[PDB]
Amino acid sequence: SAYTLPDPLVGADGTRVHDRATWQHRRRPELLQLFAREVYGRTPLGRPEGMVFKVTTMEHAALGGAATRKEVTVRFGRDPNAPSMQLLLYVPNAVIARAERAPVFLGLNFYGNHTVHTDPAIALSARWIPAEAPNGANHRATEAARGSDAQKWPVEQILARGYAVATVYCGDLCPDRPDGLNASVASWLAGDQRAPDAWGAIGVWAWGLSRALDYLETDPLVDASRVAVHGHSRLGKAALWAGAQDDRFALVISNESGCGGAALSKRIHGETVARINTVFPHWFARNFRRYDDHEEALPVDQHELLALVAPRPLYVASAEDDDWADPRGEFLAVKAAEPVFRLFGQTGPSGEDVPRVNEPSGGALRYHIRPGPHGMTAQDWAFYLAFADEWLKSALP
Ligand SMILES: [Au+]
Ligand SMILES: [Au+]
Ligand SMILES: [Ca+2]
Ligand SMILES: [Mg+2]
Ligand SMILES: [Mg+2]
Repeated sequence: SAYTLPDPLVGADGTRVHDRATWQHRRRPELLQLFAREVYGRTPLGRPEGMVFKVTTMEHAALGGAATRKEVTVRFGRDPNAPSMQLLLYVPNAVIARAERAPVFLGLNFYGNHTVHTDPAIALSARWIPAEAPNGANHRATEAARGSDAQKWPVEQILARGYAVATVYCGDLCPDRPDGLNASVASWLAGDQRAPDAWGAIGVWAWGLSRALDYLETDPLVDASRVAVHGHSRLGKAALWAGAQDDRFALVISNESGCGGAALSKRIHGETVARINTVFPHWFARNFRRYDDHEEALPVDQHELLALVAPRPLYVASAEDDDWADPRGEFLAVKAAEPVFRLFGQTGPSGEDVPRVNEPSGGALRYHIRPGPHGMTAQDWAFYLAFADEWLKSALP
């Protein structure tokens, strides 16, 4: 292909990065600043002062006794009028009963907390939902929407394997529509047009994931040092940017995150910078639009975003028929990030070409491609659970 990638291990001034300390204290900040200014926009603050956590419901015998279910309003200021998000948490009762804290999978959902499981006790979101959401009515959730996205969320299996499940609807943070930033937590945090380097939806979604982690640190049922942050597609772009910016996340999973997630942009294949910015002008910074039809001018590529997770375990995965996300570009980004993981003594996929379907490859830096179209399937999750068992931080040292 007709591109050349910037080297993560060459600093902005030309000096080679030879050691883990130089990586962590000099090169990581350089790369975080480039992604903030040129791609996602600047995250203007981390935890806001005055965050308030309210447990609104608590069920100790959910899912027929298998789980404790908690709903938590995370309000971003002390005034009752301040914006908030609604977190849903299922915790495996087997782990609670042993008086042990559970590790956690955390990720955003597309259409509302009530869509991840049929469970009729989940609060029905009252927020705007996209027309694509199954069983909506005038952009609001209906009772028939309950469990409408459960295929992406094997809650019972995740719990049986010893992990809690935490989720938040992405639209609590920024509604996924081209004008959504004006009704987002970003609008709350003197003029009206956002600045060239202002964050978009991906940055806002990623920030919400870190705010969910702030909540998890206070919950006695879970171990917030053992959180795997995950996402599918656009929500996987957010998971990657969250895990790169916030090194408290212990493990990061990108399920088919594609353009502006794991796929190289300088490889012109499937979705391009111009296409993503034209269709989704709210997702990235306005500055990213400088690279429409000009990916050769990008000063970073997505292999460097993957490298910002090192040395923490990172899983990138693709679907065989998902040409728009550019599976080969996702794999080649993993290979181009591998030298940074190797600096930290980790290993990535063995081969130099895309592995065969359903044969994951790599150590703490892992890749698989599964048959079929864009989505997030039981096979994806089976592989993610094996990876978390092996590579997620232990309850011990
Ligand atoms: Au992109
Ligand atoms: Au692209
Ligand atoms: Ca592409
Ligand atoms: Mg029940
Ligand atoms: Mg700690």
